[PDB]
Amino acid sequence: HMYYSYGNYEAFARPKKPENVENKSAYLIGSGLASLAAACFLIRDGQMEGSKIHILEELPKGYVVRGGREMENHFECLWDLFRSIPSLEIDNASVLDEFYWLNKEDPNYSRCRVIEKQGQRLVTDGDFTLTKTAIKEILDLCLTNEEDLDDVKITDVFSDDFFNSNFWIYWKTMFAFEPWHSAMEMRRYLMRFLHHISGLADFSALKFTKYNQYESLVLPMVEYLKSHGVQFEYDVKVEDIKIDVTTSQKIAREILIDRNGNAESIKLTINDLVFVTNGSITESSTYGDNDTPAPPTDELGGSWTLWKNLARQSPEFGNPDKFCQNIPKKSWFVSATSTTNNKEIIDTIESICKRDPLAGKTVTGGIITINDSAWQMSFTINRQQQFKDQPENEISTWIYALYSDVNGDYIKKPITECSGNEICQEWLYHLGVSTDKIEDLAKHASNTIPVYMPYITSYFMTRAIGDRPLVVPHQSQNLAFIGNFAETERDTVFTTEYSVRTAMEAVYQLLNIDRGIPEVINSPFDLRVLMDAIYELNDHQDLREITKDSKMQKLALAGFLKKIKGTYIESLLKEHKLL
Amino acid sequence: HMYYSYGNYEAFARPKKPENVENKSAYLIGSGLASLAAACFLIRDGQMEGSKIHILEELPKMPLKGYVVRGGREMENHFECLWDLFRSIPSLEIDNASVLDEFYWLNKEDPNYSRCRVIEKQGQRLVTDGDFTLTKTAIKEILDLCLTNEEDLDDVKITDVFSDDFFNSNFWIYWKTMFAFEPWHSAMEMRRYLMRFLHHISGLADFSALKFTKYNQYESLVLPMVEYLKSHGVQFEYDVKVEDIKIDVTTSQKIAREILIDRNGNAESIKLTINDLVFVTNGSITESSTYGDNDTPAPPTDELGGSWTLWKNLARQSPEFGNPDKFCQNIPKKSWFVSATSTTNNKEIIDTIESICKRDPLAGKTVTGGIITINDSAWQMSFTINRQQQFKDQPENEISTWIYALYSDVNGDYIKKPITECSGNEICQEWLYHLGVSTDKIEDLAKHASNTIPVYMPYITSYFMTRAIGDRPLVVPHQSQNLAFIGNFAETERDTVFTTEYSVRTAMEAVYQLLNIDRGIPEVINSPFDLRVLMDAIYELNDHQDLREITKDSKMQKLALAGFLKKIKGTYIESLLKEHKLL
Repeated sequence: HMYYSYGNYEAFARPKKPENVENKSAYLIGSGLASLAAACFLIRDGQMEGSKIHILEELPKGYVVRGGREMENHFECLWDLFRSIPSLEIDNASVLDEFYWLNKEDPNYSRCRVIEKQGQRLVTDGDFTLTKTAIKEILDLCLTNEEDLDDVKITDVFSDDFFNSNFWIYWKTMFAFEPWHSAMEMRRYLMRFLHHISGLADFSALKFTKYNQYESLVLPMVEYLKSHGVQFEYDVKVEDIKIDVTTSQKIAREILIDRNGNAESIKLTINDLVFVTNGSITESSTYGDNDTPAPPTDELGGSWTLWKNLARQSPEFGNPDKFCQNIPKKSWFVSATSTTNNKEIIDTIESICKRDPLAGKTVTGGIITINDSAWQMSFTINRQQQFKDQPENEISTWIYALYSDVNGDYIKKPITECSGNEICQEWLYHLGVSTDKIEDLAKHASNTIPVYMPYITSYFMTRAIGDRPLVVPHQSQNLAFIGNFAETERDTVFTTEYSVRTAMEAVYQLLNIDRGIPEVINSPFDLRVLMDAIYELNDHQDLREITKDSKMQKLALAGFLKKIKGTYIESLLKEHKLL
Repeated sequence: HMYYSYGNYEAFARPKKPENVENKSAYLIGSGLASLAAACFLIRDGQMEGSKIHILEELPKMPLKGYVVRGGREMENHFECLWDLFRSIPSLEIDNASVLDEFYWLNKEDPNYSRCRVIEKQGQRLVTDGDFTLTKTAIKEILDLCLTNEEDLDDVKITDVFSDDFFNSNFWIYWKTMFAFEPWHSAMEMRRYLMRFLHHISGLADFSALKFTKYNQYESLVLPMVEYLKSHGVQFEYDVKVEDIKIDVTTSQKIAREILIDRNGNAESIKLTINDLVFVTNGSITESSTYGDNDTPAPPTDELGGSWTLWKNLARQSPEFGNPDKFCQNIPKKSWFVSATSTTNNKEIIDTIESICKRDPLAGKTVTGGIITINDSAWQMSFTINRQQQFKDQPENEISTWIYALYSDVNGDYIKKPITECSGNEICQEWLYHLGVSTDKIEDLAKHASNTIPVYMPYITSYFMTRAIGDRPLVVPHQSQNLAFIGNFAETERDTVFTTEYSVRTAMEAVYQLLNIDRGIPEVINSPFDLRVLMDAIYELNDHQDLREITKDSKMQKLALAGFLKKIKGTYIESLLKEHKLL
């Protein structure tokens, strides 16, 4: 009911109005990115009436920032969407226009990626330091079929050399991978972003919106949806969806909801579509303050309860317990936003990242990782300020720790027992600030808000094929699953692109929209990209240097070079620095 | 002064208004596709004032004896620059839709494909129609041509890189006729063609990758562009023959200073500053065209018109401006020269065509789906019938058939004369003979039941003449400040000439470079670098054979296959090879 494409013909073409869409409706369970994106596609490409689009939201109608909102040029579906969303900052421009010009005048890249020993730059910062053994494990994982990686951990496919490389430092912190996480997803990430392998260590491929995601992405979409008459319904808690799973069809029949404290039922026909964002990484989040830890919690909220209630109606609707249960207590739980106008802290950051944090341009250019921190802590300062109404002499630093059950190096407690100022203290210690100044700087010169998120690592938990429902399950007539717990080929979860892709594929499949959906970018199949990957993974070495200490490889290269000597193949390899 | 890109990010992004463009002007020499495309990019992306854009057209503000259709207007999905342009051009046929939208929907409603590609023996279908019949020697020659650096193919002919097996294959029949390649043409250009369209190799034999506009190109492409340009105030100036352009070539600059013209018979001069851009469509394949009618041949000619004279005048001002003589001189007399448009409402002719192409030519949908090649015709003649009618003023009971012949100095099989000596009706007679029409009816059906207009084009094969690097000027020559060359005689990497995409690409690259527009230009599609496309090509070129079938008759290959298959026996590589039918 859909097909994949690439290139400008399908990118620029508009689909015909889908058949019978005038008699159809749509219900979106949640107000997250994927739901908003699906509503936008329903308006723009489905041409469905806005009065027939119902966004069900459970909520009624210091600074806290969120990390992991990096973008790249090849977010193919996301840019298809946001070229149609008007900017709220520039007249007669799209969100993509604003994003595109901004990252041209202020291109992102890091001048200091890893620090250690209380503020010193890692001496090999920039290099991957992968042994030939570690490189082979990388390629061996990529050559493994995804079907053979059910429930396989990252530690099952990599050994000591890899986990000691600089590559693993960059990789695990920029993507928030834990050693026990899905090797299947690790493999997807390896192939998905291969075209940016030369920009991995210095973050030169990253692109950021001007403000936080809510200001720069959500609010423009909401304004677009509101200007098209989309129904935003609040105080709606979806408890279950009655689905008929027969030998021939899957049909959602009823949405069982609590609407403002009253038990209600939404009757559905085959023409009423339901889009379920199954699972949530932010559900059950708790907050502390400068003097209070964010209270740890294991509670299952509405999103996880609903997926469980859908999963007991068919195994084709996924297995939520693989993602929300048995999360190791070492996993990342706590993040913190530290806000300050203190010049000593701001100057300390400038001395490390080499940029004025208050200038309004790129600062750290992405996370700085403290390699020898017991918490495995990283921090980033985006373009300041990240909030429109924040004072111009303030910065807000985002901090997160990959290990939650280890005592800190300065605050000798696990991060889950730490207040905002205590997290700030441990961070300032690793910045190199004097231990006689750190306590007062955190307590009285800064405000740090910690957040405890039980499911923040849930996207990456070890999974088997079938644990995630297909975007449109087999024989589903009016039910779709979207978001980063839905299943689609090749693309990587924990990205905003995945939310937009699944939203797009859901709308196109359910309405049978006659336009191609852009395939995940073809970089793993591009010889030019694979050539660059070989060059970068070996830390800028020729094919001669790569094979110099291997008999079988040096022999095979010799016969290869003799065949390609006069040819376009050699010119290509030379152009990509492999010869 | 430009960069290449791919993907939706740069496709959907708009460039900032270029600096100081409000103080700049533009002159475009010609009214062909490239000139209009460059004017459209100047409006849309350069944001140059339309009143400051001047299109200089030589002819005053089609032969009256009959309809004339042009060939070589096939399109494909990966005309990346052309679709970038025409998504911005409003359709003249459909409200609230671009030229792309109309094109996109039409070719989905009525997808092009051929049900009869090659005929012989006066209307019988070729038995092996569909297969390439390429031997291992021929396939290896194709690969070895592609593995040859373009820098090593200066003036190399197609006959220099291929031997008997290839020229005896069905592949060469399909290839030489669909693209109008002659044996003495540029092997460098054939190499570009092989890699440029590799993603469509499975559709080469049945034309299933071709896409066509609803009407002839003037109606479907030119008029929508003209309406777009005129709605923005672009000046269309006629009766303007450009004789020369004075260019100051210095150590650090090349600046056009003066356009020497003949405006309505009066010698005139357009003074240029560095802020006045000049776009030259150097050379022309249609220049000096002559026309016959049903009773008169199109008179042969060797005359150079204004286009080739202008390029020659520019070429002697700098060696970086190309060598026009490589394309407009020494054209073999066997080369394709004559095309003919045969129009009829005769049921007998139309029924005969339907019996060959399997479709009703008057239904309004695809008819032949591309050219039908008459393989055993002495003229090496092909003909096509697009969706009918191709003209908005044409009667609904009429069809217009496009006919062309690759060999111009060989006696026909029924009209025993070279095509250059044949009137319109005589070309029609030879064509009707090869359709299987009874010889007792051919004369009456061609002379009285049909109207055929022959055209003689001395330079119709000029794009493909053997060339060396430097024969074509760069789109923007080194240090050129206000001068650009566009069209299918300008130089840009990888892309293939004799395509409408090449005209739009050069126009885009000229405007973007001269104005320093800060947006990516889509690279030529990356199919020769795509492992999935290369796997499909191996399968298709070997006529749908496994790697095991391909290597069964070999020792140095069956051995390597065994060792290769053992190393990949559980891996993602084997899955990919099975997915693309190589295993």
